[PDB]
Amino acid sequence: PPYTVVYFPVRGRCAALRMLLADQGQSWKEEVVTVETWQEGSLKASCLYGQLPKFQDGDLTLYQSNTILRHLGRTLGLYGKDQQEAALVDMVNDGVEDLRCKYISLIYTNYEAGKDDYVKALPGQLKPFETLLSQNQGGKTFIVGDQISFADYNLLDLLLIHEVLAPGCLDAFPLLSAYVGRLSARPKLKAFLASPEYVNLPINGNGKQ
Amino acid sequence: MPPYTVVYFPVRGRCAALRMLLADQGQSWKEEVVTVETWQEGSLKASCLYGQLPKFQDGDLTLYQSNTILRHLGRTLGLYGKDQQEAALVDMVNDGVEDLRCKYISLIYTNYEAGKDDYVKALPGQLKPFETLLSQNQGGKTFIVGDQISFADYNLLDLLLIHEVLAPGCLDAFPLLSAYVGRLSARPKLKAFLASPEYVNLPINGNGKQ
Ligand SMILES: N[C@@H](CCC(=O)N[C@@H](CSN=O)C(=O)NCC(=O)[O-])C(=O)[O-]
Ligand SMILES: N[C@@H](CCC(=O)N[C@@H](CSN=O)C(=O)NCC(=O)[O-])C(=O)[O-]
Ligand SMILES: [Ca+2]
Repeated sequence: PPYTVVYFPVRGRCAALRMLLADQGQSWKEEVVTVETWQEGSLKASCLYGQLPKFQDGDLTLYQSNTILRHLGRTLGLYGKDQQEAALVDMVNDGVEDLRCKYISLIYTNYEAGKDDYVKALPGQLKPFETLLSQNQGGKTFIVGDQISFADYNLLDLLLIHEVLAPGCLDAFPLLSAYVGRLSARPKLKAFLASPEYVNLPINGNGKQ
Repeated sequence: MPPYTVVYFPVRGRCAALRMLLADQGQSWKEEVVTVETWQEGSLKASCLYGQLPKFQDGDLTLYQSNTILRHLGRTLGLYGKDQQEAALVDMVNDGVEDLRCKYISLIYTNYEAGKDDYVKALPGQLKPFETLLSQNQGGKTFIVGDQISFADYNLLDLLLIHEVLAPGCLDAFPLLSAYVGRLSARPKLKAFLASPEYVNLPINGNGKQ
């Protein structure tokens, strides 16, 4: 550290890493980039892939939401106990990313006409995570192993935003439901999730959720 | 017999990079081929974590997700940077490669006819970041990150190779990426693999488009 998050005024792809930093008692600065400033062109041109989030860890500058998650996971010890668990953590995170991409596609490019098919396909997209929990200590701990990992924060956010998109989508999944309640009750995380810093930001940037 | 097993369709696709990595690192593995016919039966698909392939086995460890397999081999074979900082940079490159691969896959499988012209026009802007990364790493004379090969190099190399097939000459605007492809492709073990029937007789994608 110190840490700096450069992003638009939305939860979006920074929600998970923010929950991670908060829950881990880490301090960070938020560099809010408005759409007007972004349309100016300067910042965008300076970004490796022309996109945000941009992240600063001391003299290290990173791009890509999952790179930031993996970096924090690596440096803060939120990546499993060994190589085998690290691979499982990646497997979970990549699955979370795949569904997040589908969610993003729906939200920004086909909300009106595609929501119905998306919601109907949702149960089948969520079950893999319920299954993973079922195979790990009866789903009483974390998504991988017995310690929290960066994938837990990413999965938690994925679940929270889907409950908004399709209320009750976790009702058929007891382990996932209990998991969300358990993680959300962690002291620092609970405080962060209740803060206006989180609550007063829209999930996405187009007013849809 | 070998500790590694690759379960995939009869295409290069999302297994091309990990196969190059394994071959170039002198590792032995088994290929278990899944026909579209067997896939349509449904049993295997239902048994896959996210209902998709590739599926990878390392002893009794069963993995899914192409990038998870790349990171796993990167971790276990020492192709993930020399320190924590490099590891993050390697991830940054791989995520960038994955982003473009996703766009490539979308074009190939869902909008080849009507979307190819636009895709090729936007291609230079999508490749530039990698040229930039090379330019900032020892003049682009070594690898994408640091002075040692990483799993991201194999993924990037594949990305570049398939784009040369899609848009011949697309690397003429990028001297470092061009020399990079030639240099890595010339690595003895990789060169042999790339020229072998095991690689050549497999199509890039599964729908006949490239
Ligand atoms: N693979 C990247 C994607 C980053 C991204 O999509 N950034 C968007 C905002 S979040 N959208 O769902 C962005 O910077 N958009 C502005 C632009 O692309 O000009 C990542 O950070 O995970
Ligand atoms: N994020 C996953 C994607 C895996 C994937 O898309 N697998 C396809 C074949 S490769 N397609 O570009 C697959 O299993 N398709 C069959 C199906 O989806 O029923 C990965 O392994 O990177
Ligand atoms: Ca830990």
